[PDB]
Amino acid sequence: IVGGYTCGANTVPYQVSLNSGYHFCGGSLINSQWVVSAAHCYKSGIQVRLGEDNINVVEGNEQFISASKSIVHPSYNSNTLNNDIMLIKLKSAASLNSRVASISLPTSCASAGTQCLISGWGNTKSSGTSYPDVLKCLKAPILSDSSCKSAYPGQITSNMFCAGYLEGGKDSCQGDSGGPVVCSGKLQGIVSWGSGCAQKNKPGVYTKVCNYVSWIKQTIASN
Repeated sequence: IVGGYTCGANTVPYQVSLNSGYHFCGGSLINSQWVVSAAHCYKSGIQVRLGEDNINVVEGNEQFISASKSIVHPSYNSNTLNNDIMLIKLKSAASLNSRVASISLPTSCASAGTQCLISGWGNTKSSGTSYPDVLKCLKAPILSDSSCKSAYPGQITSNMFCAGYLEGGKDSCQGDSGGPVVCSGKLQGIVSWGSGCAQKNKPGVYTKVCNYVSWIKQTIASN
């Protein structure tokens, strides 16, 4: 997260870290057994880390649970990042508490201008590299689809939306991928892609979760 703020320990209790010997992506707990992330975060041997603040220090509220299965969206296209969504099942159910909590799925899209919370452990610099140990947060508004498509001509599908600031300086970044965009108490987005980070007229692009709720519910119920 570039241009954000320190969230505060466990203030985003649905935020998970995906770990394969190191943090590599975020995700969101949607029920005690299931995490949603980005398809481009797929790999084998994922351990889900819940209740994290400092990802480098055991602080006492963590749950580390291996994934039993990963399901990439059937239509995921790694060339265009269309349908950049995947589900991860926990080998054992997470223990829900004040610091480990699920985030509700949306019933409809969110309007342009709605304020959202984006979070993750990704790079905090727009030109250099500096990775934080504690969770970072950003309030960012949903941008109009027209401004999103104007910024990325030929590359935005109906399964993507933009959020952030056209003036630059505030954006998600590498290492935030797969993490949440939450608006009005619902998981509206997944950190997906963008042109650099926090650059002018190149806002963050996010998977449009509301388009996938039917697939999420059917897939979880069958797996």
